[PDB]
Amino acid sequence: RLAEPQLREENDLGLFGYWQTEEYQPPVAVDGKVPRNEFGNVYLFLPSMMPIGCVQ
Repeated sequence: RLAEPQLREENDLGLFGYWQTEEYQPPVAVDGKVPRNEFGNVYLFLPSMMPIGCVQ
């Protein structure tokens, strides 16, 4: 928004309701590789989000 003033008032954040979301499914490591997000990391806000077969 600072770089482009036209986007200052643009609503670029999307909000989803409860009915639009399903239960989270833990990932499973493949070929001994830890699953990664789009940034190449793993989100571990909760222990249930830990990949199956992986230990912290």
